[PDB]
Amino acid sequence: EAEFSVSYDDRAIIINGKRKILISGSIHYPRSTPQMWPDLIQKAKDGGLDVIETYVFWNGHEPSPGKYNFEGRYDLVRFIKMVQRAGLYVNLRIGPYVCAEWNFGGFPVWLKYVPGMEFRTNNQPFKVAMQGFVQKIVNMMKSENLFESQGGPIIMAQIENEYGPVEWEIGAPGKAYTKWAAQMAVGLKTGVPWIMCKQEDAPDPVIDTCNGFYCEGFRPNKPYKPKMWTEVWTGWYTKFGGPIPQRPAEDIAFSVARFVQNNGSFFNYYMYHGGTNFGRTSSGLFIATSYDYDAPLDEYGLLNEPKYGHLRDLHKAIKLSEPALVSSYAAVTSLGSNQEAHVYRSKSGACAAFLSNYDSRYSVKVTFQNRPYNLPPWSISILPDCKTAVYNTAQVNSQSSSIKMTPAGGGLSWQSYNEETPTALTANGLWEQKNVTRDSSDYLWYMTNVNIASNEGFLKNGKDPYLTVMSAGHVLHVFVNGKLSGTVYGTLDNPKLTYSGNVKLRAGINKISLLSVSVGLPNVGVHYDTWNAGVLGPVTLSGLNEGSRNLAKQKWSYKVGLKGESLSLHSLSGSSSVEWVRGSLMAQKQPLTWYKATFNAPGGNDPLALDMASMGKGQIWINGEGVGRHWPGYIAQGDCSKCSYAGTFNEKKCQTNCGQPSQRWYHVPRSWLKPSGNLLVVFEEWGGNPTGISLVRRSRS
Ligand SMILES: *[C@@H]1O[C@H](CO)[C@@H](O[C@@H]2O[C@H](CO)[C@@H](O)[C@H](O)[C@H]2NC(C)=O)[C@H](O)[C@H]1NC(C)=O
Ligand SMILES: *[C@@H]1O[C@H](CO)[C@@H](O)[C@H](O)[C@H]1NC(C)=O
Ligand SMILES: NC(=[NH2+])NCCC[C@H](N)C(=O)O
Ligand SMILES: [Cl-]
Ligand SMILES: [Cl-]
Ligand SMILES: [Cl-]
Ligand SMILES: [Cl-]
Repeated sequence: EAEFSVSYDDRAIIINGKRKILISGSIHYPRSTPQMWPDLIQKAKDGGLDVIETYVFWNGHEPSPGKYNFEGRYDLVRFIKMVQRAGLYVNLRIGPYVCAEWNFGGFPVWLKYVPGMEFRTNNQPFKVAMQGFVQKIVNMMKSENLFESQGGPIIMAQIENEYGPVEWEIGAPGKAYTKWAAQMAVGLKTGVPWIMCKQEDAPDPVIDTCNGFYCEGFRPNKPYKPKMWTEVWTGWYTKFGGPIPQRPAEDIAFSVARFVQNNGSFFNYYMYHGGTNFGRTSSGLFIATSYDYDAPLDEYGLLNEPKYGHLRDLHKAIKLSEPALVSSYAAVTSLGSNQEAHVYRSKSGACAAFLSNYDSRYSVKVTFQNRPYNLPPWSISILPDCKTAVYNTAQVNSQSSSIKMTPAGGGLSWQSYNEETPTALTANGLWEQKNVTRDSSDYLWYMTNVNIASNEGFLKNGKDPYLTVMSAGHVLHVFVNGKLSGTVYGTLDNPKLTYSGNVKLRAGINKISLLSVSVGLPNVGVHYDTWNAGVLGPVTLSGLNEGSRNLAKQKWSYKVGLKGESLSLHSLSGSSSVEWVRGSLMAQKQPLTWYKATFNAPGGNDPLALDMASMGKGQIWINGEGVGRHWPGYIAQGDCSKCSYAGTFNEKKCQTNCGQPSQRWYHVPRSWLKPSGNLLVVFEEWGGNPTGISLVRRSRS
């Protein structure tokens, strides 16, 4: 007989023979640093979590076919072992489609270009690659007994991610792929359950699970499977150009209690720590570098009060109730028009009760077992012994905290290095951007010649012809004869672009150079991997004798990435290899400019950020390591109004920061610094003043 095991029944996941009501939170290992992990995990433990949930990030682990990375913050095994050291379990969401507001949904970009490839359907090249990667991860975990069946922390794993809605659209090949994925995963023999989220048709023995702001009405697809909520959304993601979304602690607590009172036995906060999209292969399409998510642990790892403590107290109440929860089922008694008691009374006498008020506007005082309980609107009281309420989801006993970002160390000494604008790797017509760059850089130059006859009407009348450039996105800079004519940029929902303007041209050869920029790759949507980036046109020049010229129907030239990228200006060795501009000649408010400075690490233990308010858009490195994209120049658009915790939440309900830079502060991990001589390199795409950049220390108070 196995010493350790995981099974399940209609009531719960069963660990080493005992039913458990499992409290879980998401922490994505590459969204923080190995130095942070033990602290984050400890905070989760102290916050009442039994489980840490994480995706596996394929694109990070396999940057080219058969070449793997498990180093640094991609050391998945190290992360899993740290969770185990804290006495927590793991839900390993392998995918390898993970969505996750993460570049290309987790797929390596090279995968797209394998002959005969089609993503997320019953496609042979896809299935071979997917099976190979999932098998590799499973075998890595098994090699060190990391599944609970072997004494390790992993108690379940997920195959795919929210595939149900994809099948709905693509039909039978989707049904066939689902069946294949489930049987393939189960056949890897992990010794523990497999799950699929948002997958009503998940075949036995896979447990299908629920995601959302609320999941109280969800039931799995067989009565002998437990009821599990894989993503309790704790807020929403921040997009560049969007506001900062919040979700009230009282509403999260209500949603969790609503699920647990209805036989729910596993729930996981997405995110518990959200963290940061470091570098340039992390963020999904238009996703901000901050992945804060209004999580119980903020981007920097600090306690987000009062949410952290309010959920901590909810968890204590659930723990007090657990012996009753696992030895009975929820029995409903009506209390009033929109009020109920869900009671868990065991054969032995243990009793826990949940008293609910679903009215979003009014308080109701109910009588339960001869005692009065007042229930604020949209709240649930928990009585772990059916006698005394120890917690109510709308009564927050934790003190709130606000953010302070305090400058530290003052201003730095800057040097600059200019990018050049290249001019007319060629083609007759326009190529899609991912195809050309393979996502090796955000930047692709599209270049062409425009010949102008001496007899053009506009030349003799002193007017300018009219240029229209249409692009699939995501940012476009239009240069005409070496001069920037305009910049256009999209939104997450609409990344496509149109530049249109009068442009000055002369007799003979004119140069048009387009700098096309991606800002993370799409990560969700049926066939999202087929969506274009870059300039596919139409591209037209009107106001000519001929009428309008189709500029797509001529020779185009291509240049992948920036000169500074080729030179590795982000690194100490690369930046030191060239001479930079110093002194009063420092480039100011100039597009396509690299900046560098050296700084000493601030003392103490407060988390750190760069204040980038004086800058525009680009990328940041510290000691050669990518801090992430900056885009303070993208002002937050949306509706920001007072919200109440009460009533059905949606991601736009409690938005803040409207009309302000969508992200101003950029997280710098402490462990990336040395005491002295830290190299800071900023590529500035749009234009800024580097003198305004400072380090800040973050505190909560
Ligand atoms: C918790 O689960 C129990 C047991 O499945 C549910 O009670 C059963 O409900 C089904 C209908 O779905 C009935 O056919 C059974 O007769 C019920 N059994 C018992 C012992 O009452 C119960 O509905 C669930 N609780 C809630 C509130 O969802
Ligand atoms: C992709 O680039 C190749 C050259 O490698 C070219 O043959 C093809 O037409 C391009 N397709 C698109 C859609 O850009
Ligand atoms: N307010 C609600 N309970 N809405 C229904 C939630 C649906 C749930 N998230 C699901 O996907 O099945
Ligand atoms: Cl996760
Ligand atoms: Cl790292
Ligand atoms: Cl097994
Ligand atoms: Cl760190």
